[PDB]
Amino acid sequence: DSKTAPAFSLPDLHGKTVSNADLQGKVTLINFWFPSCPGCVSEMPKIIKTANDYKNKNFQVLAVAQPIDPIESVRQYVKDYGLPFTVMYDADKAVGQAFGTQVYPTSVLIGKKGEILKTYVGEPDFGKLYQEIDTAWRNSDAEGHHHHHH
Repeated sequence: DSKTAPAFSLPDLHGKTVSNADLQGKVTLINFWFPSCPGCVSEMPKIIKTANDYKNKNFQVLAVAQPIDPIESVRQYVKDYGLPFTVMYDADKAVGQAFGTQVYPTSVLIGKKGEILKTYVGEPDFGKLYQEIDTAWRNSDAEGHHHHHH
């Protein structure tokens, strides 16, 4: 739930539970947002293509909407604009509180090991974001003690 991915099992808006085991092998962009977020102008079309493109690679995007707009209003966004990425509703805000963000919007980059790497706040620089996501590819192990057995 927090950074370095402590034990978490969170059911998304579809009712299915995502957990630590799912992060192992996939790189994940978890952004904390809300339907009425000004950052959606940048993030939304950006994330549509991002989650669609890297879907067939090994990358996944998880959009976490916290209690600013109603939970259904979040679903309105996901249903209407056909969001190809999984969205959650941080009702208790504990998952967002675990990461320690508080300021929104914010895109968090999760490595393939579970380290929880990068935190973009406000406007995520697309150029360095894509190159950094590519760096997430390039980063083969992310330190396995030079003898990967996990």
